Amino acid sequence: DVQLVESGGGLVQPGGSLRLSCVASGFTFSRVGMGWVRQAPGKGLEWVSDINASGGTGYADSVKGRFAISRDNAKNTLYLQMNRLKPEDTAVYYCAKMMDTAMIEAGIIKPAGQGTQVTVS
Repeated sequence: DVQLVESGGGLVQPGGSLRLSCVASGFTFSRVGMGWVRQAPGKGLEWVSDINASGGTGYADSVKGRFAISRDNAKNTLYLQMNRLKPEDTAVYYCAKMMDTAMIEAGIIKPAGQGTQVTVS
């Protein structure tokens, strides 16, 4: 099977915390740069965070210092630790290969997975 499968969303209060996961299947995970994007109501898809195969990371300006991306290669799993959550973070979050993120933002392709919903209210 070839899939990206997100879980871990939920409904938290402002200031709260969630950890999202994505389990990847169908390819050698450790050598691929992975990331997260999100889609807020009425908006397009937008980058959240990247982690390259070497463990270098990047974050959208609006989440820096609050979110932390990590990966467990032995479990084919990507994580996004969300702390200090804000109402503006409400969105469906999706996992992607890093090389797919710009095409997803542009609407050229869609996320592979069904995503997971985060509501901050």
